[PDB]
Amino acid sequence: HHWGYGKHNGPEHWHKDFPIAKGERQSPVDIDTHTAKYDPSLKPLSVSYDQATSLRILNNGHAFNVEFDDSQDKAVLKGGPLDGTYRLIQFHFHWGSLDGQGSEHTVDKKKYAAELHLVHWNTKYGDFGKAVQQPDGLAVLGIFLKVGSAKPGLQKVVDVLDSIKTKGKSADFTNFDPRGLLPESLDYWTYPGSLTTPPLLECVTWIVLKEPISVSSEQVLKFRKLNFNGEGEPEELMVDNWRPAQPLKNRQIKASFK
Ligand SMILES: Cn1sc(=O)c2cc(S(N)(=O)=O)ccc21
Ligand SMILES: [Zn+2]
Repeated sequence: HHWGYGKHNGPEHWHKDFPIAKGERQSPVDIDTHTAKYDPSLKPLSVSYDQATSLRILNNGHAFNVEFDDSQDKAVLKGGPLDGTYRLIQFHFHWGSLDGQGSEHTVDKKKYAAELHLVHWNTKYGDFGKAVQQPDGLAVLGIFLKVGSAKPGLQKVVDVLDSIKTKGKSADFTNFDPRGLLPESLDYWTYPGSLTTPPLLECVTWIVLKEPISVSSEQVLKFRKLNFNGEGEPEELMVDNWRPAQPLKNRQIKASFK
């Protein structure tokens, strides 16, 4: 049947319906800190989330997304390795079934408990659907989560999970400020990649931050209580919704720090 993270439809099977799975700029990848090149011509990142407007939280069967109003330049990302402005459309996570796995990208082979992806699309393309047809159409900001102290800004997200337990369920989620999900430092690694789930479009400039955020065990735990399945179907916990690291190939991971 269709893709998932199961034994019979997981990442190793994706290439059959989506041949781009074995492409040249596939994500995620392993970030080798010692092999990454320090680039001083990289400008700092500019995250402007002060006018961010969250509208809804949804369980799409693969993860839960928090969508934002992208009808205007409310929550934008610019600078760094980017040209022009990028609108935040939505954010989601990738987590594991154990605290030692869940992230997609790895640092020196190290996996984190989960990984946050704040998806943005280039405004010079008018809409998201047009941006996913360009090599510089998207910019995803990736943040790692490690278990430790609880992250206050994440709790509002965690409390709403009960109402979007099964595939297809959604719920109003207004007034969520994405700024409480940012680590103190904006140091990052940048490289050209792609979406990590089908259709696996190589339209992404990946911006992975060096500094991870801490989330309590109890917070990550509630993520694992979500279901892949729709209501009325056999229960399949939403765990391990992460894709293995892919071959870097003819690519270079640049760093904005040394
Ligand atoms: C189908 N859509 S819409 C969107 O914003 C998005 C993002 C990613 S990710 N895990 O590579 O960021 C994967 C798929 C996807
Ligand atoms: Zn993702």
